[PDB]
Amino acid sequence: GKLSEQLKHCNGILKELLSKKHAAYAWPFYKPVDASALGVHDYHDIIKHPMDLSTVKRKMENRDYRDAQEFAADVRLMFSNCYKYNPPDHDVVAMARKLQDVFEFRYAKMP
Ligand SMILES: C=CC[C@@H](C(=O)OC(C)(C)C)[C@@H]1N=C(c2ccc(Cl)cc2)c2cc(OC)ccc2-n2c(C)nnc21
Ligand SMILES: C[C@H](O)COC[C@H](C)O
Ligand SMILES: [Cl-]
Repeated sequence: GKLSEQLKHCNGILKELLSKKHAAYAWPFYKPVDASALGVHDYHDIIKHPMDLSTVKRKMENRDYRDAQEFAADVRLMFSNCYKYNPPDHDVVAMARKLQDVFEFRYAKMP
């Protein structure tokens, strides 16, 4: 079935977040955190609800989101996990802030 008009706008935002023009700051958010691979053995004790853009994309393809609010809560959860785990001066936090600016300004243009 066809996404609602608001969910079409959300899918457009998601495609933009995954696109080459934002890759320089978006790439850490592309796939789930692999805590063992990165050596962050406390990650799952601190972050109880992991989220990333590939998971948001699978949920949109599977029609899991029933409205725009549910989609936005997942994208914001992904940024909040980054702000919770890392110190505020970390390089990856600066990248999160820049991608979140892209997201919030386009989300605000919702039909
Ligand atoms: C989860 C690990 C904490 C954080 C970190 O210190 O990672 C390292 C690898 C130990 C430096 C890590 N930094 C990064 C990170 C650190 C510096 C720069 Cl310039 C870019 C991303 C990170 C890297 C990844 O590579 C596949 C995946 C997820 C990353 N991420 C996210 C999302 N949130 N925090 C991070
Ligand atoms: C940088 C804050 O964590 C998120 O700011 C969003 C604003 C639209 O730039
Ligand atoms: Cl929210």
